[PDB]
Parts: sequence; C-alpha cells; structure tokens
Amino acid sequence: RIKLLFKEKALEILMTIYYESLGGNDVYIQYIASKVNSPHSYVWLIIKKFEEAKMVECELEGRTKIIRLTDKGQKIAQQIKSIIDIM
Repeated sequence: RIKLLFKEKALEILMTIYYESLGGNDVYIQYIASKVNSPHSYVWLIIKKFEEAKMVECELEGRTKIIRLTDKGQKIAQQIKSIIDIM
C-alpha cells in the first residue's frame, strides 16, 4: 500500500534520517545505508536529490558525511509519518 503511492527506496531514506535525528543521533550516510535496502551509491544519489529539493543539508566531518533535515524536510517527513500511520 505504501509502494502504491511512494517511491519506497527514497521514502525509507527520508524516514531513516527523520527517526535517527529525532532520537538524537548525528545522521551518517553509512548508517542510513546499514538501515535501508540500497547500496551506498544509491543512498548518495537520493541524498543529493533531497539536497537539491532543499529537504536535507550535507556536511563532511573528516571523511564522514553527515546529513540533517531542513525545516522543509522535517515537515514533509512528519506528514509522511501520519500517512504511514493512516495507511
């Protein structure tokens, strides 16, 4: 039913960032990869699309890519959470 309406891979990435940040973790690209069913390169591509859409920001801490939701990204994730709940 989720696949009905959503691009499942992009959704899983977004909600992973949401829940990880909500719990108080810095969100690392490596961690998102451990949680979703996508190769590192695909996660990277989707993150760049989210960044383009102004939903996330990226920064490098040494060799470590950290991803944070913008206010826009957060709002969207919260609304998707309610849809998933309703579904």
